[PDB]
Amino acid sequence: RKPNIIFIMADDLGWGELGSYGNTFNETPNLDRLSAQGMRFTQAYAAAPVASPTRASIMTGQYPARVGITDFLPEDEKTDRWLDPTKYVTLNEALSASGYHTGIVGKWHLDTDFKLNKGGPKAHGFNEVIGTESEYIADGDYFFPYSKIASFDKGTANEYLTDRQCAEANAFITRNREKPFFLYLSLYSVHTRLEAPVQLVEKYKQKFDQKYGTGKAEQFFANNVRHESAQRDNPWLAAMLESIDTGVGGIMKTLRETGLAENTIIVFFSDNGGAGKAGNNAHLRAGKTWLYEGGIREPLIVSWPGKIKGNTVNDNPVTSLDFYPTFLAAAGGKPTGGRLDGHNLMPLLRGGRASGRPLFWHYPSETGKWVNRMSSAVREGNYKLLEFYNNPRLELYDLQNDPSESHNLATDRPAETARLKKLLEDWKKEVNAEAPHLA
Amino acid sequence: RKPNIIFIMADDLGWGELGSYGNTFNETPNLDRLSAQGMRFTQAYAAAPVASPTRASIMTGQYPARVGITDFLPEDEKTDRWLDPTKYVTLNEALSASGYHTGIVGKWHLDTDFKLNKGGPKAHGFNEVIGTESEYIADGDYFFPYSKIASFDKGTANEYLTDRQCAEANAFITRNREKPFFLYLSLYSVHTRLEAPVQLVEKYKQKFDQKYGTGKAEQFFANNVRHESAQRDNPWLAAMLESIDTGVGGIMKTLRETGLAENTIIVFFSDNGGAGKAGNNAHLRAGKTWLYEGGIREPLIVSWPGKIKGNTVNDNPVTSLDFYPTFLAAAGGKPTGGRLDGHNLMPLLRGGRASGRPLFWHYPSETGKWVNRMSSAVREGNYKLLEFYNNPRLELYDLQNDPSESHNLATDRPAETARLKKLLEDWKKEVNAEAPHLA
Ligand SMILES: [Ca+2]
Ligand SMILES: [Ca+2]
Ligand SMILES: [Cl-]
Ligand SMILES: [Cl-]
Ligand SMILES: [Cl-]
Ligand code: NA
Ligand code: NA
Ligand code: NA
Ligand code: NA
Repeated sequence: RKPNIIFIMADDLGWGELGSYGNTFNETPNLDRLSAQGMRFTQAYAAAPVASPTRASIMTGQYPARVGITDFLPEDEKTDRWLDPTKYVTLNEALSASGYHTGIVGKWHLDTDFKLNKGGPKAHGFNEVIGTESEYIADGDYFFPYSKIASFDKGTANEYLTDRQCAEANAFITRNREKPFFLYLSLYSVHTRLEAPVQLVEKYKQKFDQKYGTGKAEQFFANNVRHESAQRDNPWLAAMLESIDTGVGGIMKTLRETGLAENTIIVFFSDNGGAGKAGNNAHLRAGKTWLYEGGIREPLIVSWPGKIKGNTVNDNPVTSLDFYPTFLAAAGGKPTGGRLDGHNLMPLLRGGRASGRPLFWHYPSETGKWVNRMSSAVREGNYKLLEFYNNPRLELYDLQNDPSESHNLATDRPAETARLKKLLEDWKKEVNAEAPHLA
Repeated sequence: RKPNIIFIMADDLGWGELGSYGNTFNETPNLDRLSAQGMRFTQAYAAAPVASPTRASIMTGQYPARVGITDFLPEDEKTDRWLDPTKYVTLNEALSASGYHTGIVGKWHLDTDFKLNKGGPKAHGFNEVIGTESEYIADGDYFFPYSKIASFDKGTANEYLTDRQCAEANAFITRNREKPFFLYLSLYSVHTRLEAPVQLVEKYKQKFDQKYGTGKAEQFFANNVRHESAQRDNPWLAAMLESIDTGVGGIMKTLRETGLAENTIIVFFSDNGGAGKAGNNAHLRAGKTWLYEGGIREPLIVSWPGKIKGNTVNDNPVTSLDFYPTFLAAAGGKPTGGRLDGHNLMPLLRGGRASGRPLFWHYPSETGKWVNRMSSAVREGNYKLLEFYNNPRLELYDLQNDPSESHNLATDRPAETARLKKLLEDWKKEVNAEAPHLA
């Protein structure tokens, strides 16, 4: 009776990348099909602009600002921060207490001490830990043998990581068919350095050329070892995204062949905005590491056949904080002691209206030290206030009339500015928001 | 009558590298000759364990902790810090006010905003700015065309940077022979990535093999793209250091051919300890980025024929703070308004005794974020207290009996511990020492 929950999170996948989100270059048929079988959110948010902090929001269901991880965890030597299993009842653990078998396939990025790994996925209670990082991922390795994933000791010659990751998801499904299960499918894709199988790269090179003219693929991308430019379409990103799409298809197949598709919930998400000179954030401002819409707005598709109406579009603000209470309602559990900063979305998923509760972000960039990106932000309705700390200033946008955040309203609407500043300052005190790292 | 001052600073050159400092592998004949013509210091210190902070101590003559630059300046986007010409009467400017023509050849690392460059060597008053960095140096480029030095628009095919730098020093000497001059010769060597001319590399490869056996050079160093290992002798470092040595020779020649060697002061120094898996810090603990002796103890040779007794060894603690008041005494000037944290060494250079005033370091690693290296330190006489902040603790060493800092005395000598802690805490308040960057 308790539904299976499959949470599929891409890495650094931008708002503008999916077919269902307006992209005519990339091919995401299976994710488009998931979109036509589910609810697509146009204003879904990561609770942070970067990997580790967003991933902490999901597993804790607490504001990154409260947890004290607001930026990516660097190598062991550069941080005293990690997610402590003795400090939080994590999402996997709450679903265990609801009778679920729990599993993670892939990226943790919530402990970078690989000597002890006291904050690793296993230490956090996961019943199955499949292909998690065994050292600092950095630029990664998408081809077997997988240099950041020791526990993938066996694999096929030149095996592509996304393909392995999704094969492990299918297997995990097959093996645990008899009982409720939570599968956290944490893709290493589409993280730089960009790498995909040869045939897929070729396909999107040929598709690039057919569009920008013969030889243009070679032109903008041997010269390109990192496969990056200011040109919107990226054949490497496309080819990596296709590999993800096929993987989502294979998971969708496995659910039918095993007869679980009826009572299995599928979520597709991304941990932060697309990376500059790589990802497509459509008309949204900036991207990864910024609190501008491009760094925090994410594709979100929730499928639950019968319970969620297919091919629906939802325009209400939601965030990565919401998954924890939503999965706990879906699994028939209550928040046992641990406080939660998100909201159950089941009502919204079933057709209900939104409460318009304010949403908060804090980026003091403790790890990147990006002084110009150091900021805090509040969204209430269509109004978004960002507070910047280097070059101190307040910026106000109406995301309805100005989704690209191109027209600052702060001086033209001072009453709304003052009102969102109050909510933001009160929040910063509530969560004991870390001061930004400046002179 | 006013002496010429030539300040030759190597980058990341360790205490254990020079012939005069015990090295039997590297060849430094000209620096050994400078050692036999001057005073060699065995306990000379950089005021900081890393580039930018030590270089600020020299140009300001103020504690890095006071200036607010205690760690290297990263790329523009990662910092709001720079050395502000409106905040400090810099060393070059104080010598200008004493009737000197001032010149810098090479590395600044006191502003990383290359868009405006409001804190660049020219903005700081240097009459001649020769081959300074035009973008973030990072791993550098020692072969013309010099990718980090735009203002070296002309040069010979495959020209080696250290050779160019020293040719510019000779020229600068020749051109400004008629008047007093200050030449700040800031070498990019021996900074990683390690690179030297082919013949010099070969020489030290052959010398490596002759010592560790045939083929061992190839063995420990194509496999080695960064030319680094745990083996003490490094043929790349040797070959780079030889290039520096020859350059010092060429400067020594030029002074005689132009008849200035009599009233020209030569200093050879290094900005911080040797880099791990690259530099030799002899028996000293750790290296670059640590306040252990290996990160802060530097070769120092001061030559001034007649005024300074040749082939002398001085065991009294000195630091990079001392150059500013020492050059100002040598040039007949007084500290005009600007406060100074160092001491005139002319008395010590002329045979006089040392006052044993305490010496201070503060490394909160604002840029590296090295949590285990985050510390503050005081030296008085032979006693050195380090205070560590990650894993909070006090460490006490007797540098006379324990120069390798292998035997912590803190619990065995609590009265001395308490006394140095007092001096260190009082100092931290005086300079408003930045809190380290932790959870
Ligand atoms: Ca990410
Ligand atoms: Ca240095
Ligand atoms: Cl360390
Ligand atoms: Cl800080
Ligand atoms: Cl920036
Ligand atoms: Na826990
Ligand atoms: Na590989
Ligand atoms: Na100045
Ligand atoms: Na070059």
